[PDB]
Amino acid sequence: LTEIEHLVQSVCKSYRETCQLRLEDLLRQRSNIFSREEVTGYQRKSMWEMWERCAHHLTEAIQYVVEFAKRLSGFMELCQNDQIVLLKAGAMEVVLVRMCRAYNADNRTVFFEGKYGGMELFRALGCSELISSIFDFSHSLSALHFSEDEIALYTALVLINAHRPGLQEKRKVEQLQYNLELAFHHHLHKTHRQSILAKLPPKGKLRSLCSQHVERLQIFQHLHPIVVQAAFPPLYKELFS
Ligand SMILES: C[C@H](CCCC(C)(C)O)[C@H]1CC[C@H]2[C@@H]3CC=C4C[C@@H](O)CC[C@]4(C)[C@H]3CC[C@]12C
Ligand SMILES: Cc1cc2c(s1)c(-c1ccc(C(=O)O)cc1)nn2C(=O)c1c(Cl)cccc1Cl
Repeated sequence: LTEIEHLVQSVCKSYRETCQLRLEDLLRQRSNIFSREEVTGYQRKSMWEMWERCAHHLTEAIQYVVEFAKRLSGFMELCQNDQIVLLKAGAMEVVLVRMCRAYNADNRTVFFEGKYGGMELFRALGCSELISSIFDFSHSLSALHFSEDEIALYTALVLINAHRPGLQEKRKVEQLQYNLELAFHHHLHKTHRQSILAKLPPKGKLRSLCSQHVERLQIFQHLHPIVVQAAFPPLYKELFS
């Protein structure tokens, strides 16, 4: 078949092997919600304990996105500088997109440590405005009801972005980007789902939310640092250290 139909296939496979939580599991557990008492239990934890828990979960989620990127056709062929630039700009944007699969718009809950809970679970972090923004962004995306294949192709394009500042081989990121844009557009046409294009988040909004998120993470890491066994050291070193 066409290069483009094979690329649709390699991206969707990459996503399925690295999606971290299975959509069917997430959907099934929606009814499994934290009680008043369990919520109070989380709210009473120190900011230090809640940070340790949340940092760990976020680091693990980033590591699935790194593995996703490393399985995208052409990514490993980029110079290591460009692999770092794309993942440093993009990997947390992909996590915030992946969150919509684990988010229930009906009751504004997210799947966290085995059950669904609202943003007030995270009270002890003293991050309410930022956490509210992250929930609202997921609330936005949920209205699309992304298919597994749409989120695979969309999140590939979140990463493979030739406009990221600092790319050494910009022409080669463009070639990859053009093919992934064609794959996504082709797939939406084949599935009668072009309607989602007008509804995708403004790009500026994903960038500024995620930029705020990573700045807060870097402040917490500076105050109370957790240590990570880095899946991709060169990238980590430009984030931890
Ligand atoms: C919004 C809250 C709190 C963020 C706190 C802050 C601002 C200090 O980072 C975070 C904490 C843990 C996060 C989840 C961790 C892992 C996953 C799985 C991945 O497949 C999709 C995203 C998700 C559900 C994260 C969402 C954001 C969460 C709840
Ligand atoms: C754009 C990116 C943001 C971001 C990335 S990438 C990573 C990360 C993680 C692991 C690896 C690896 O190689 O295993 C590499 C990179 N952490 N991280 C954070 O914001 C972060 C998190 Cl999630 C938790 C605690 C502290 C911090 Cl600072």
